[PDB]
Amino acid sequence: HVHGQVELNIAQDGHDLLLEITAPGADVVGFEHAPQDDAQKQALEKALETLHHPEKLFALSDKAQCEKREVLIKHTLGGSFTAQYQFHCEAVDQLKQIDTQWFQYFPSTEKIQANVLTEKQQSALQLNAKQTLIKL
Ligand SMILES: [Zn+2]
Ligand SMILES: [Zn+2]
Ligand SMILES: [Zn+2]
Repeated sequence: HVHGQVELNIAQDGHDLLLEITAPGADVVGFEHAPQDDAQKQALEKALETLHHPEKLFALSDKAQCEKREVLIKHTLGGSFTAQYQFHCEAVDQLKQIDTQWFQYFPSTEKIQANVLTEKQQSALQLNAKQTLIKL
């Protein structure tokens, strides 16, 4: 649990695209404590509302016909967020890459450690706000 670091595990199995996020609360909300005031209350609500749009946090090509099947959000109060997302991509052959928008929604994240398991290969890469491409 390192502030500014986010864990990203992507699994691709047939039409199943599963992405899991482990993010410190400092990255997602801007602080890991109980909301002191209304500003912080809004920060938390904005975050939680953002976390249920993995289709905004991960740019999936329309051609891949990716539909959201699962949105799980776990907040543990330090403080941590786990999000687990499942897409069913009816043209998964056309999902060449994912362009993560994480750094745009949560700019206090500096690096994501991405693990990508597909039918063909495991691969790792470190992402930043400028290098957001994941190849499948
Ligand atoms: Zn929403
Ligand atoms: Zn912490
Ligand atoms: Zn299918």
